[PDB]
Amino acid sequence: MMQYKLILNGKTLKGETTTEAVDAATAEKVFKQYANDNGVDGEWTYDDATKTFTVTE
Repeated sequence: MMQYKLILNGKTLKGETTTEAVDAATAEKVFKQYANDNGVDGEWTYDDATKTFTVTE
């Protein structure tokens, strides 16, 4: 049950993407760097209940 829709928080920036990783920790470095690559800094948010990762600025 790896997530399939990575939802980025953006006011005028919207999209989704999907990739594979070796494990959750390995995916963390990529996902956080991808938020940084968008000019988004903030705490990482996750809901196991829905299997989604959101960046709370």
